Amino acid sequence: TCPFYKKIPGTGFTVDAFQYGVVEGCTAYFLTHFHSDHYAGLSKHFTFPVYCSEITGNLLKNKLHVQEQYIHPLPLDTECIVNGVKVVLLDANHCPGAVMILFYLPNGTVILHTGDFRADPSMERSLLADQKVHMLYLDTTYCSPEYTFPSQQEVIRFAINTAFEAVTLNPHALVVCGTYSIGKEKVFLAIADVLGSKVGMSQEKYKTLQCLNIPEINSLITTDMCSSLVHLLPMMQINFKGLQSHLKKCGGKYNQILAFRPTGWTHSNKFTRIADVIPQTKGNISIYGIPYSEHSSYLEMKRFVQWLKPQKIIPTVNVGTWKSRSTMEKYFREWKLEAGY
Ligand code: NI
Repeated sequence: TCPFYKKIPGTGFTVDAFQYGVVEGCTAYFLTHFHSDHYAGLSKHFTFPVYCSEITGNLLKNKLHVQEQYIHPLPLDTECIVNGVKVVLLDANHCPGAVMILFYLPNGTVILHTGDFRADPSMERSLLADQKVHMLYLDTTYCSPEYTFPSQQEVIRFAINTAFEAVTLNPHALVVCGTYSIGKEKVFLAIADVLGSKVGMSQEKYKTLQCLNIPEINSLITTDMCSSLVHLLPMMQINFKGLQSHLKKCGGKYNQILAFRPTGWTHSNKFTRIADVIPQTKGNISIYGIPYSEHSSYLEMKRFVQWLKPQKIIPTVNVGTWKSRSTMEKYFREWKLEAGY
């Protein structure tokens, strides 16, 4: 049955709640972003209204075959009215099409659901600046102080410099990047741009990327693996057996693979700067795990909440153990005492 933290009090709304069948008293189902833990349960047979971004709606139509008449895309940064309640969709700095949702309840309560997000100071100048928030449904994925990671920009610098150096030393090397859902596209697109190549991939993944509006995408991506020296593969195939096999498939066009696995976090971060990261190597295959996160670090999350000053925080991640829940609640108290709200 539907958890309380997916239900918006005083409305008929739910958020990311499609795996529970027909939710009692739900008149409209919101979807924050196109990741499988959030959309689990949508299909061509769904006949309730779905509210989402333009990008997420392109993905619903094209990949899951949801019928057009049930998809209700909304523009960002725009006040809209849904079943008589004012709503606003805000950029979540997660994956393409990911949003936060602001709900303005008929009684005066204002609710922010972050969906999945990576908090950033740019958010402190959207429609959030203009009013108070009573309840915050918060993406608490990395809500512990051990989770520090670099900026996205520093990580992309590291990847571009590493790939450019490797291919300049050996023009017969291949670069591979792992993927398992939309998000983290900058990794592979920035590498391709510096090498003057397109990114080669499966027709299924190419279709997925064409759903996203990204400007100049016919320019960066392709299904012709032959013409490409950056290849995208399923994350599961990013290991020595998987990559030896792929290399066999390229018919002696290449003699070396350099592969990247963008991960959320790895405990190497507790003891290492980005500048200091090294690969795992076996034969002519090297694998780099890079800390490219699309979720807030602990410090970024803390800053967001101390700026917003919500009256109540409802975590949406790590809620399944008493120890995790208690840990998070202790941090929320610290943050409030330290900021004076
Ligand atoms: Ni997500």
